[PDB]
Amino acid sequence: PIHPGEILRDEFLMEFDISPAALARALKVSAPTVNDIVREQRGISADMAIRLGRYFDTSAQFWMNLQSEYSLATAYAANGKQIEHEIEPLLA
Amino acid sequence: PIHPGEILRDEFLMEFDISPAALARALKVSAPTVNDIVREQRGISADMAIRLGRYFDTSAQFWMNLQSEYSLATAYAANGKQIEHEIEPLLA
DNA sequence: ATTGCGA
DNA sequence: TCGCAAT
Repeated sequence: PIHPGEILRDEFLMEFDISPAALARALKVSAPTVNDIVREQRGISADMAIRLGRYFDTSAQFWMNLQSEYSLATAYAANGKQIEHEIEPLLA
Repeated sequence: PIHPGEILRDEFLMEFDISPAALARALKVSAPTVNDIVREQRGISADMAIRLGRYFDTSAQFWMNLQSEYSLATAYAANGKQIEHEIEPLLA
């Protein structure tokens, strides 16, 4: 599962030689907001998805999808088996 | 923009004649968790997406995508214009 | 209790 | 590291 911050850092920040601090100024958010994303310690909010799409000329939903897929896989790795053990599917 | 609780309510609960309280029991979550979703006052978490997919024999990512699309449109409706005013796209 | 956010 | 606000 790929944290969206890895794409942000590798596909955009490094590609265009833009620092997290420089990006935060262009996005009108605080430096720790971008830095925490790039360190893969914060997920991408809906607000951040719009800002990143707008600044980098990408789909906003592209960022939403990276996050939701990562969130789903991370939740599943943590609790998938327990959920499957306690919930019997309606087909039965 | 459709809150995922509307789909849950109309496509599943009413379709199978299952109450929010009965659904919460099958999902092993508290009744306000399901009720707040159906009243469109709470979004779908990654955990709930897994439980709903498991119980109703659907994709988990189906519920994740309903939520992410709703979250993005709601954020855009609130703040899209402000963001676009304050962020100049990197092109130029 | 956890997450996103700014200071 | 910390408090504030939303979830």
